[PDB]
Amino acid sequence: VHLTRIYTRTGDDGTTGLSDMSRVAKTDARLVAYADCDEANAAIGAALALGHPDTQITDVLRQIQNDLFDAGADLSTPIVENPKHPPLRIAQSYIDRLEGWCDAYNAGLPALKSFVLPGGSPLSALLHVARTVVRRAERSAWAAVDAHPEGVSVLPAKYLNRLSDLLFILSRVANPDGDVLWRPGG
Amino acid sequence: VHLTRIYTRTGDDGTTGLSDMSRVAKTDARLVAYADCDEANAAIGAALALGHPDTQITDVLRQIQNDLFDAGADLSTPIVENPKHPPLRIAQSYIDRLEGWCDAYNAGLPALKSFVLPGGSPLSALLHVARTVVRRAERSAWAAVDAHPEGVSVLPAKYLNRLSDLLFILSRVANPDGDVLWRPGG
Amino acid sequence: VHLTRIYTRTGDDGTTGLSDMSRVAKTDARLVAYADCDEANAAIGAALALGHPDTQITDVLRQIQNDLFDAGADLSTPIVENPKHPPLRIAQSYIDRLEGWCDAYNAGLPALKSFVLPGGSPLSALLHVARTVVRRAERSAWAAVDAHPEGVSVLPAKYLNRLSDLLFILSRVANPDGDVLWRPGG
Ligand code: B12
Ligand code: B12
Ligand code: B12
Ligand SMILES: [K+]
Ligand SMILES: [K+]
Ligand SMILES: [K+]
Ligand SMILES: [Mg+2]
Ligand SMILES: [Mg+2]
Ligand SMILES: [Mg+2]
Repeated sequence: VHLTRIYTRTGDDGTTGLSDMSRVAKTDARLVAYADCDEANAAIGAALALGHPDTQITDVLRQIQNDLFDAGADLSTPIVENPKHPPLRIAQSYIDRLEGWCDAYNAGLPALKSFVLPGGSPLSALLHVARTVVRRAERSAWAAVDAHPEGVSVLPAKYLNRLSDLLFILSRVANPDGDVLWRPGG
Repeated sequence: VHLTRIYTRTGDDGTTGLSDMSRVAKTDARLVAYADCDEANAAIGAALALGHPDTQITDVLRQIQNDLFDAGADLSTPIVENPKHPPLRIAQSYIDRLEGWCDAYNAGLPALKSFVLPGGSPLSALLHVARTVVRRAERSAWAAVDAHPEGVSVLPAKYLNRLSDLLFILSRVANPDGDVLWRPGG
Repeated sequence: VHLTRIYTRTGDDGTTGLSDMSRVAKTDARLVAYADCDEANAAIGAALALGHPDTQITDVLRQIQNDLFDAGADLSTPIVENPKHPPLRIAQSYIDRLEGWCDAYNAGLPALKSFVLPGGSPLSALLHVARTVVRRAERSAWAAVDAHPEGVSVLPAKYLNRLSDLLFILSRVANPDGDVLWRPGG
């Protein structure tokens, strides 16, 4: 990856390049998926810069941001038989880590009997924004799997699935005074 | 609604559950609609947490957040003849309330002869973000009606239609010094 | 453009109006494109209001916000043979200006050998959010071109293409102490 002049104009005809340099329409399901990972990465960035999380939560979120570029590398690289060089791929390893974090940060929390109205601390509010963008990215990743059941891995979608659960847990940790809950029809 | 362990892994195959436990693809038009309501709810949360609205506007926004979970409940519950239990549904009631708020908060504002360039106060800017996310949720709700003209109600989309108008009005109330306007081609 | 009562209820059946008053479904590709320009405009607004840019960047972003309504006017107005009045259209001039800003703001920056983890200053983070929303708007504009290769211009998409490159450059200028970089698989 070399970011130099940034604008190359090779996308001005509505096509763009996968990581193997093959050309796709800018509406291609695969591009949509890793573009949505990028949008999710930016949403986490806003939680970091405007929410001012403590060091431990900062460290978790920075690792997730790095994971999301691993997922984008995966989604942008077609799966091929016997590649010349090993591609970067999401592994179950990644999802186990998210689950370990889910359990650790959920341990100190009481169960909820309704949904949370997002808000409270700036950090909590921004983690809810990130949560919903990640969930949008997950849907796009499943759509890429549908379009390419052999060429696209399911593990990016699985990673994004578990990640939005972690972001919900972290949004609660970021409101130590408690959340306001939904009153159905009230 | 019980939120306990959060991650269940039952969505790791790209399917999820409606409120009646029936299974749908994670690209299903109905899921997209109430997921986008969730995304809109988070955007309002950001306006509350980073925009610091006064008490009365805070009360309006918290009621809208509650309404949006009512709309998500509606969209996630297929309409059936003679249900066992009365489902939670959006009613005209809800939209009449949004209209009453539109009229009250628009009363003190002069007419505009161009579009507003979003900005100014943090609250105004965040309300514009929420406004555009709500409009995206509205389009998804109409797409859900198209895919299920008998099983999905139109009132969620109608609520979202009127809601983005209210958020525009409130975004102006949140810039008492006035907004910067579009200069076509300038 | 006259903004008065705001809510008219003429969109309550899932249809809306183009600039020529012709009726389209609220899922129409053209509407999605200029609605996404609106969402991008709001994201820039948040960067202005919460990011506190200096005078030079403020002036650039306000011009871009104005451009995006020019782009929305273009996308909302079908191209016709010999129209009665000259329509507002994006022109190459707009993109040349974006390129001039890319070159000027990128001149003092070192090349990058990896991707940036969005974060740092609020301004940098919010410019990354805007960057990814603009890229989503670009995809929608290409989708509108595909649906209407004669009735929709390519210049809006081209403008949005170059614009996300500028927002990336400005996001780096807004982190003068440097960005955190992606470590593949680390
Ligand atoms: C897909 C892609 C992205 C996607 C997804 C990338 C991701 N990882 O999430 C996203 C949306 C993030 C994107 C964004 C941008 N991009 Co981009 N991107 C591309 C692209 C096509 C692939 C880059 C990539 O991810 N390579 C990573 C891997 C897949 O490739 P590789 O380095 O060869 O690694 C291989 C092996 O060595 C192995 N591997 C490598 N490391 C490791 C580690 C381990 C552990 C393992 C097991 C394997 C392994 O895996 C790979 C298999 O081939 C490149 C073009 C290119 N071919 O470089 C453009 C490219 C780098 N992007 C570009 C640009 C400008 C950008 C943006 C600035 C666009 C914008 N305005 O927003 C942003 C920057 C984002 C940021 N925050 O920094 C330009 C740079 C142009 C220039 N000269 O300046 C390029 C060249 C595209 C172009 N227009 O020509 N992009
Ligand atoms: C659709 C859905 C959502 C949607 C829409 C929900 C909405 N209301 O907007 C959204 C996207 C918001 C969502 C998000 C989340 N969800 Co959810 N959700 C579901 C689901 C399928 C339905 C929940 C619901 O809305 N119930 C409301 C109504 C429909 O339920 P009900 O009380 O039975 O209503 C009946 C009657 O009592 C009557 N009624 C009740 N009250 C009233 C009032 C009035 C006036 C009337 C007239 C009638 C009435 O109406 C119904 C009759 O048909 C459940 C699974 C399930 N089957 O319960 C998961 C579920 C609760 N969600 C789950 C989770 C994990 C989450 C998230 C944390 C996911 C994430 N990481 O983001 C977030 C949390 C959101 C938040 N801010 O708190 C999990 C919890 C797992 C666990 N044990 O911890 C579940 C169980 C799904 C699963 N994975 O198995 N979810
Ligand atoms: C498409 C559109 C939008 C789109 C795109 C607009 C854009 N420019 O980006 C977007 C999404 C931004 C939108 C947003 C909103 N909209 Co609107 N919009 C419309 C619409 C259809 C067109 C308005 C427009 O852009 N006119 C600009 C040009 C295309 O039209 P024109 O003035 O006739 O200009 C012509 C010529 O003179 C020439 N021209 C004009 N100037 C110049 C300059 C140069 C240099 C050149 C070369 C040519 C040129 O070009 C045109 C060719 O015919 C109108 C309905 C209508 N038909 O008027 C509603 C309308 C103005 N919108 C409306 C509303 C309510 C809104 C929102 C508040 C919705 C919401 N709740 O978010 C927001 C406000 C946004 C904001 N930040 O201020 C309502 C207002 C209702 C009322 N009485 O109050 C209307 C009337 C729609 C309706 N519901 O009936 N809208
Ligand atoms: K580029
Ligand atoms: K879950
Ligand atoms: K309206
Ligand atoms: Mg899930
Ligand atoms: Mg409307
Ligand atoms: Mg490009």
